[PDB]
Amino acid sequence: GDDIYKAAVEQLTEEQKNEFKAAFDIFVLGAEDGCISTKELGKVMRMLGQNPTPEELQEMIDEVDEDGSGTVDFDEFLVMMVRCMKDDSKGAGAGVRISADAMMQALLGARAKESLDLRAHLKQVKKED
Ligand SMILES: Cc1cc2c(cc1F)OC[C@@H](NS(=O)(=O)c1cc(C(=O)N3CC(C)(C#N)C3)c(C)[nH]1)[C@H]2O
Ligand SMILES: [Ca+2]
Repeated sequence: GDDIYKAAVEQLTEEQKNEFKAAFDIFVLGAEDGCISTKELGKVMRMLGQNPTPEELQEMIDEVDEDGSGTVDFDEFLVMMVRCMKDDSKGAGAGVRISADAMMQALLGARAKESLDLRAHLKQVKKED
């Protein structure tokens, strides 16, 4: 998507990228093509307590899709986070949007030390374009 996203995604280090990589693993755990489809997408979101749809879920991935095959990979997933923090990609309205920290809350795990702390919740951004 927007260069601002890619710039940040690539800027991420091995540690930062790993934090998100894990979430992707559990997301596409035993997938058909190791990708995130509407099936796994909603199946994971609902876990948090959501009730999306097969027609709406497609809009999410489609918006965060690169090739437009109807799925999201790791490299693409990261872009969803960088943009999520900004909240520019999409907007709530369908009952309850999804946050990078939320969607991952189920993947990585309920407990968390980073999210818990306020300082380790979110850092500034330097995307001078
Ligand atoms: C493949 C993937 C992609 C996305 C994921 C996780 C993923 F697994 O979470 C974040 C999402 N962006 S979003 O702006 O939150 C966002 C919410 C919505 C929406 O219509 N609903 C909120 C809802 C789930 C409820 N109740 C229904 C849309 C279209 N975009 C999107 O980037
Ligand atoms: Ca795809």
